[PDB]
Amino acid sequence: MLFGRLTERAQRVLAHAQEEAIRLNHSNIGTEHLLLGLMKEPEGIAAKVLESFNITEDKVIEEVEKLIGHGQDHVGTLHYTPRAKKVIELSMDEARKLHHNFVGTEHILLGLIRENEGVAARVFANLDLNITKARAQVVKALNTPTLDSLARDLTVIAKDGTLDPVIGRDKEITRVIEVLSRRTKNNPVLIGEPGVGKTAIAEGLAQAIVNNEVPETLKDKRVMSLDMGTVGEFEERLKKVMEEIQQAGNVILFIDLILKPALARGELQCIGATTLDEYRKNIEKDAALERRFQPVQVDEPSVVDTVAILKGLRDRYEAHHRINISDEAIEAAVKLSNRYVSDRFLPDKAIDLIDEASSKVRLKSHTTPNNLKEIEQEIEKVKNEKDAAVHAQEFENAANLRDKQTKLEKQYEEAKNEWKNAQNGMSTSLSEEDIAEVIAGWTGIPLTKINETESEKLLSLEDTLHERVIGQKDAVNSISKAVRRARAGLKDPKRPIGSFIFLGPTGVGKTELARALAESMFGDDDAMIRVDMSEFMEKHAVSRLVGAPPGYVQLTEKVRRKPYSVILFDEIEKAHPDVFNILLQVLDDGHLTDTKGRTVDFRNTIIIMTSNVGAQELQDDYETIRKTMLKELKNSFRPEFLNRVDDIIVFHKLTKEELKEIVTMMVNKLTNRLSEQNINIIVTDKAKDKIAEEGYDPEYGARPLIRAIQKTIEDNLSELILDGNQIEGKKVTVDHDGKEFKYDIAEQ
Amino acid sequence: PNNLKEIEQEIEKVKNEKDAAVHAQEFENAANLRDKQTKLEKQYEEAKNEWKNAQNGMSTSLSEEDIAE
Amino acid sequence: VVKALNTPTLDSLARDLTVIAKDGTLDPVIGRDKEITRVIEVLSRRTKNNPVLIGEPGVGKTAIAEGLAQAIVNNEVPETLKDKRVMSLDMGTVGEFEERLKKVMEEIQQAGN
Amino acid sequence: VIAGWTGIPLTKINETESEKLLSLEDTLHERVIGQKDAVNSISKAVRRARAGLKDPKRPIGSFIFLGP
Ligand SMILES: Nc1ncnc2c1ncn2[C@@H]1O[C@H](COP(=O)(O)OP(=O)(O)OP(=O)(O)O)[C@@H](O)[C@H]1O
Ligand SMILES: Nc1ncnc2c1ncn2[C@@H]1O[C@H](COP(=O)(O)OP(=O)(O)OP(=O)(O)O)[C@@H](O)[C@H]1O
Ligand SMILES: Nc1ncnc2c1ncn2[C@@H]1O[C@H](COP(=O)(O)OP(=O)(O)O)[C@@H](O)[C@H]1O
Ligand SMILES: Nc1ncnc2c1ncn2[C@@H]1O[C@H](COP(=O)(O)OP(=O)(O)O)[C@@H](O)[C@H]1O
Repeated sequence: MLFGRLTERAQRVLAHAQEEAIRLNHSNIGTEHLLLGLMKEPEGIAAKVLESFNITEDKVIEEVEKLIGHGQDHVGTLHYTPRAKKVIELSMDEARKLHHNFVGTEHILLGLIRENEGVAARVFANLDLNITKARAQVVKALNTPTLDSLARDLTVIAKDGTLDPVIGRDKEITRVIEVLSRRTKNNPVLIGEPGVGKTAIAEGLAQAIVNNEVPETLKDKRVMSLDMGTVGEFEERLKKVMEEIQQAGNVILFIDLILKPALARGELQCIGATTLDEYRKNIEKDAALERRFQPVQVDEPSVVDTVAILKGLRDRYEAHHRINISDEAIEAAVKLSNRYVSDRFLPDKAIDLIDEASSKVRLKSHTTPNNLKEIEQEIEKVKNEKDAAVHAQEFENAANLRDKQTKLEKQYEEAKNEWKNAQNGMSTSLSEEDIAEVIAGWTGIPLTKINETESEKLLSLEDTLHERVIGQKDAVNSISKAVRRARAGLKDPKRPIGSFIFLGPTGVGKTELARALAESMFGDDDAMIRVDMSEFMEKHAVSRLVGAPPGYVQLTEKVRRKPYSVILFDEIEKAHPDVFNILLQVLDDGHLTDTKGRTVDFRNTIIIMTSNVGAQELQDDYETIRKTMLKELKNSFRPEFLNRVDDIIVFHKLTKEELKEIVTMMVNKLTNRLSEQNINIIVTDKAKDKIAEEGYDPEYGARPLIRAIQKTIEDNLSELILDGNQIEGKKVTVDHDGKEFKYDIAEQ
Repeated sequence: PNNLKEIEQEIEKVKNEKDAAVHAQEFENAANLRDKQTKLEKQYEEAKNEWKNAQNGMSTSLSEEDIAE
Repeated sequence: VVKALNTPTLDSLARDLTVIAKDGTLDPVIGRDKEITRVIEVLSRRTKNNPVLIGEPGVGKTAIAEGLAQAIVNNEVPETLKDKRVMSLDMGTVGEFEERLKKVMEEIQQAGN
Repeated sequence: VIAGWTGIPLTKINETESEKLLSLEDTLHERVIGQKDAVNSISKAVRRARAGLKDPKRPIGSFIFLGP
């Protein structure tokens, strides 16, 4: 209700303020332009207020010109400063306070004086005029009682317009008014999980009533909602509400779960709000309500709709915080909130993030630049000295103290004015850097990962994986090339990011490769959901990872809280055949449905299945090996299951030269953990060869290497550490002389 | 059909301007506003009557395209 | 040396913290350098501007508000949070009790600080 | 003062926590006689977590006892 409340006189003032920026060569419309535009319209009520206060027009211009400056500007893009919209926001509040229904020129002056931060506020402040003095100047110069008492009305709240408008839910309003206009099943039921928005749906329907948007069929109908917090003694009160509604003919009920006769005859047009879990348990089982309800699919809005909602609601937050918000930050905040936070859905997680970012930047910017603190301390100490001198009957020093205090106060006022002029001159825009800092503190993701543009991360994936998984270039290149095709858009959007089958000897590094891929993609090492197929052997176990059937009492619950995770399966060849039917659905459709009816998404998860089959054949070119291993893979698996796999990964055996690099990587990783003590650890080539043959076993792979390192290097290092900081800040060298392990202690 | 919305907005803004002028102790400008509001109400009534007469004159029949949609 | 030298209703059941902090009789709140900033950050938001201290009893929750009032005397709070008295409601005081909060909440809104 | 709240003898509180872990093998053998490998393995495994070689988030250690 912006243009609907402004009168003809206010539009002239706004036009004058807009045209003043062109003459003043200002690219932004500040609070000073509104004051100048108001003095050029001596026809409204505000003219008489300033006339009685001995305030002319020429004095205001010369007073406001000194505070402001002059500079270059651009052509067009004449927007409003964040401080300027606060006056417009306060004018409506002032109009509502005085029991008025219009926004004229008499409210612009009142709103300009309540800012206390812009250029216009100081002009009134310097003329011994405050809010209290100007408040009285304009004032002196100027039915169904049971239902309305046992429930909460909605049209009354929407009539005043004190809440944010419902923007972006236009699709559901049309469906609701379409269902309400039907003859049979004219009682829509809002179906959706708690967290996507269901109570606010009726608020949007009620808002359109005031705007005269509903047709004549839905014209002049009050919206009433019956809360569940007010409920044998309560049954005597509901018998009269239904009778009152029937006699009125215009009351619309809104419930969230006796009333079977009321709904069978079409007497009450109630709107349900029950979730899908209870809809199939308290409504579908009853035939009386099955023929009178129409479910409506209500879910969270898409990413594009959230950007529009935030753009529509941008003006509201730019006034309470007085921080300019650019378009680049709005589109980034929604993406960041949808990427990391996955517990409250949309769009409630996109407004609080930008609100916190704006509050943080306003708090950081609105501080003292080490200028007023010293002056305030000097004023305080001078006042204390004067107070001490007064009680000491020392009037000789008090004369000098009073003059010093007056000079300090004058300097403090000048410094505050010159400090606030600079702050008013500049603009505090919001960028993605501020939002990244706020979002980093909620999950713990390092700032170096959030600021990534998701452009160089995929290109350097081959180098990142080799840091933790050395060797096996064929396995790394295949997955790096297969994961980027789905992200670019070459693959079907509904299918998951990728599906792979790990084959080869046990203990070769499949789990380490999965952990490295998860850390390099999602930025977290613990963002992996490990599902062990060893426990899924009987038919009764298939109801565990998909959901417990009703009447009796995993994967779906875990994947919902972490939509960005790598699913890892162990021993996929040992599982119940019914599990493959569930698994194929994930790869084909992309989403599952549990017993509660809630649908989980799998478009942001990498499915990795590890099988031990074919290990006995390798131990007895990469393309030839893949072709030979493919024939034996379908012998015990479904012929059509392997067609849905993006690629087959075959690992190779670990040679003698590859084992030295594993020990080197382990030593380097151990060194990083001792960064707090500044310990340098270096291992010679002889020691790496000596320790490699101790745990050399093709059956276990690199597993025996950890035990040898922990029993050889760590055991001797721990004793030296616990000798009273013997090697604190020094260099430790490990060299094998041939018989035992020689540890030489040096300096750093 | 994008006919009565503008007339309703004009009537609303004229009523709001008259209400603002009443509290401003400016009765000279309110005389024209009252006549303008009366003329706008008469025009709105005529436009609504002629719009609903045309709707009553015609009939809407369902086709196979609507069922398919 | 001696010879040679307001909202009263709202404050009836609540104790003002800044009055106690002005004299400096209690120990200064030193150590909560990250909680006062978080509280003043949450209080400066358009939505969800009512922070709630969550923690087990024994880590310190009532004393957190003392530090917020302490910064008022030291001129550390910004202009938005300048000259605002903080009152703590006593839970041990409580139909009969419903008539007292209505008068307190009306005065709190009118005071604005 | 702190000894009077838990009953811990003063000889136990006043320790540098540097020689107690080093002499853990001798201390355990006083009350447990035999099976030197089990005592040595746990004595070497428990001192690595306190030194800092083990991740701070994980606990001090985990052991599985097997045998009669
Ligand atoms: N390419 C590699 N380079 C260095 N170390 C590796 C490599 N592959 C595996 N490792 C090491 O293997 C060790 C064992 O890892 P983990 O216990 O996850 O088993 P795995 O070898 O992946 O086998 P499995 O698939 O049978 O569980 C890890 O500590 C890791 O350091
Ligand atoms: N190596 C040992 N040195 C000294 N005493 C020992 C040793 N092993 C066992 N004991 C003593 O044996 C006694 C009998 O209990 P024991 O330790 O044999 O069984 P346990 O380990 O407690 O049995 P369970 O496995 O059934 O719980 C104990 O009081 C213990 O002092
Ligand atoms: N059209 C909309 N635009 C922006 N935010 C909305 C819209 N509709 C609902 N919301 C948000 O949803 C929240 C209320 O959700 P609620 O109705 O409680 O969900 P549920 O009914 O599932 O508990 C409000 O805080 C509001 O910000
Ligand atoms: N910043 C601080 N520095 C030192 N001590 C503090 C600080 N904040 C609180 N305390 C201690 O906490 C105690 C009060 O705890 P209290 O708030 O009553 O805990 P709870 O609210 O859980 O009962 C005081 O005795 C005080 O010594």
